[PDB]
Amino acid sequence: HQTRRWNPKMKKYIFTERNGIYIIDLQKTVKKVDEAFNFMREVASDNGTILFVGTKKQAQESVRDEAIRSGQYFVNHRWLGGTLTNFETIQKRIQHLKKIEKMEADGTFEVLPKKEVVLLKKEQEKLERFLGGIKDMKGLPDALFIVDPRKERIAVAEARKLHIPIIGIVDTNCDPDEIDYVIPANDDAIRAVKLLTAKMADAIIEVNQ
RNA sequence: GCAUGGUUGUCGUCAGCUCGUGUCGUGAGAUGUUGGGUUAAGUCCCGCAACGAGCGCAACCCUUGAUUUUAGUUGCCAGCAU
Ligand SMILES: [Mg+2]
Ligand SMILES: [Mg+2]
Ligand SMILES: [Mg+2]
Ligand SMILES: [Mg+2]
Ligand SMILES: [Mg+2]
Ligand SMILES: [Mg+2]
Ligand SMILES: [Mg+2]
Ligand SMILES: [Mg+2]
Repeated sequence: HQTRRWNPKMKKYIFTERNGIYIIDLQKTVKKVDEAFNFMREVASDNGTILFVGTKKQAQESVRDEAIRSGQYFVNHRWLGGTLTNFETIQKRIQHLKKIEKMEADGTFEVLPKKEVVLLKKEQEKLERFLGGIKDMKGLPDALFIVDPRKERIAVAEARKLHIPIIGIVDTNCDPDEIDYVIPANDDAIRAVKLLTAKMADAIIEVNQ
């Protein structure tokens, strides 16, 4: 971002300074994204999965579209804590979701009273909003993808405690050590996030097809 | 009855009391149960390192307040006589 709120642990990746903000060197970025494409290719063809975490709005739409295109698993709304550690409780909740959806779609669509609208629809809508792509996550994600690491501390902490690789774009205002494998990019403009996430999904598809 | 098994005034019908899996602390512990609204209420919504849950609050309960069907003596009298 600006030259005030920045992390000195990323002075390697800054290059000169325009009037107002820092300027990121691009050659390091192209080397990093080539390496990231290679690693995503190495990891995708394993009958596993790759998780997408859309913290900010740009990330929201971008990761939703890219995951749907690639058929992967993603989280889009607020990341409720404990998905990668309380996975028992999360899977209980998603089993609840599947059962209620099945019964509402098949059985009767009318239990007994006029009490479906008051709670039994609003809570289902809210839970479907929060969970989203977890309804298909069979096991444990192999490599998270985060747009803004400093705006998603809970997810990176939960992944690092379970010790699974992390890939993500680190702006100048983040510490590039919590994420084990980094690409320096601006996570504030909708254009760049789309390009990077689409490249990651394309690499996954090309390797795993 | 201060060695124990089976109960009556008041705050006051006042809204509180906690567990599981998780995280944060060396530890006692904390979070959830804090914040902004809102309610008669921890009743509910949104954010939120937390996701659910049990006793409570609520509903199921009684009576009262309207109407339909079923049923007419000891109840009632409209049409009838008396
Ligand atoms: Mg940024
Ligand atoms: Mg004693
Ligand atoms: Mg007593
Ligand atoms: Mg008394
Ligand atoms: Mg008192
Ligand atoms: Mg500890
Ligand atoms: Mg309390
Ligand atoms: Mg409150």
